Amino acid sequence: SRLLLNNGAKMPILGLGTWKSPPGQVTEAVKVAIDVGYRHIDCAHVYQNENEVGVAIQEKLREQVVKREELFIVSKLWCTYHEKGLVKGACQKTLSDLKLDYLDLYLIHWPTGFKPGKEFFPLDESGNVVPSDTNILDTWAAMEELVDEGLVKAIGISNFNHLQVEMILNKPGLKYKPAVNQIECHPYLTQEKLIQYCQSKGIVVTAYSPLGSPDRPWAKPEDPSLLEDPRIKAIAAKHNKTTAQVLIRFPMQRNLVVIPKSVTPERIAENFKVFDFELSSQDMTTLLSYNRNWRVCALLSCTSHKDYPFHEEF
Ligand SMILES: NC(=O)c1ccc[n+]([C@@H]2O[C@H](COP(=O)([O-])OP(=O)(O)OC[C@H]3O[C@@H](n4cnc5c(N)ncnc54)[C@H](OP(=O)(O)O)[C@@H]3O)[C@@H](O)[C@H]2O)c1
Repeated sequence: SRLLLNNGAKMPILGLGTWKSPPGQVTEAVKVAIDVGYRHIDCAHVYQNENEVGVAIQEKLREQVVKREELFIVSKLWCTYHEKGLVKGACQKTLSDLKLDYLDLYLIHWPTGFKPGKEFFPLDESGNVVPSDTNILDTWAAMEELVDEGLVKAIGISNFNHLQVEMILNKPGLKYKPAVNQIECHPYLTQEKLIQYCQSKGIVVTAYSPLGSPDRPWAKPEDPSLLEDPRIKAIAAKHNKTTAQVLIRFPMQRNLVVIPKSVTPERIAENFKVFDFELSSQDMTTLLSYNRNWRVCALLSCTSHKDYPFHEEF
């Protein structure tokens, strides 16, 4: 139910995601998740709902349903705060909203830095995203000093390709290794090379968008659906489970942490019932064979950023 991180701490293999969780529904969603047994919540400043997540975490701590040490709370540093001087301030804002005094894990959300300001995606007059001239190594040094300050227990990365991870691992004077690389992963984008790489380096991998992110704002307008894939429905029927429960169990058997998002009380409960069954090795191989290198999250407005992660093979 928990994986060991390089800092000695143990991270719950199942967590609740909160991207697209409306402020008016996420407090209830998080309260319900904690009642159901969830101990790991995935957050981010850019989701614009950390205040409302924090209300839920506070209510459950006050009720003594959980101790703080039992909870594993994750947030992420947005691209407009990559400058060395802004990193502490971004972290502190998140800590306020969440009403916590430390984070368990703090991630660099994307390797790309943007111009600092009030817009999450600052645009020029041609409407292109304005980059910062910062680099990955300077932002990492700022994250390291968050640990020395006691603001966060562990630091990691998100959406880094293997060369970008390499770059941090080879940093002269590297003090804290990345604990976690959080990346998109499901049967259509299986990530076998990047997962072999990080796992060889002792970096834990967290699978985001495990259900294919059916609610992502962008179109595909209609088209491909994991929850509705008839081959994946077959594997679920055979186990008397739902296809969502199969999609969540899949990354767990590859030793990944997984963070399905739901604001629906019955689905939050359904998504928790994945510890009591086992996919066969035949099932696992079959699901891996469905890979079609299809990304939900390609950050398409930054495709010419100097640090865009998805031009490399893995
Ligand atoms: N680091 C990154 O760049 C990054 C990027 C994307 C996502 N993430 C993290 O990963 C989390 C999960 O990814 P995601 O939000 O893209 O989507 P997801 O977890 O793949 O799917 C979310 C959608 O699936 C639905 N759903 C949940 N359980 C279901 C079930 N049992 N049966 C049928 N439908 C179900 C949800 O509906 P309802 O909510 O209506 O129930 C929601 O519409 C995010 O919230 C975020 O925390 C991180």
